[PDB]
Amino acid sequence: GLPFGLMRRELACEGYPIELRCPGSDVIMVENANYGRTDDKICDADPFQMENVQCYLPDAFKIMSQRCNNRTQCVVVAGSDAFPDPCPGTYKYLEVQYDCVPYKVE
Ligand SMILES: *[C@@H]1O[C@H](CO)[C@@H](O)[C@H](O)[C@H]1NC(C)=O
Ligand SMILES: C[C@@H]1O[C@@H](O)[C@H](O)[C@H](O)[C@H]1O
Repeated sequence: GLPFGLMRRELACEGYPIELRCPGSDVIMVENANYGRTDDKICDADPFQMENVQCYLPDAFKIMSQRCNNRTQCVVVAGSDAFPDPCPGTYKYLEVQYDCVPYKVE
């Protein structure tokens, strides 16, 4: 298990495509995800866009959930029309935590 061997997670800088992939024949199951900015050390951008570390967008979860739920892999633009606009002027990001489960029982 090269990774943490438990719960997968990806993060991407606003405006770029993000890609999720589940091992074997498992499928991605979005648990939690957000679009915005809650840290200033992620996606190194201009200081002015990195100043506000308080931006949340709950609905971002529904978007990724619908796009990656029950799928082995999914690609989405961490911005553009694919994500609303909660804090315009800040360099956001998209964080998604998910797990991979069998497409069937056991
Ligand atoms: C995923 O598949 C399971 C199969 O039982 C289903 O219950 C669930 O609603 C599906 N979710 C989505 C988003 O398709
Ligand atoms: C800093 C950047 O500014 C605009 O492009 C948008 O508001 C975008 O969501 C934000 O991340």
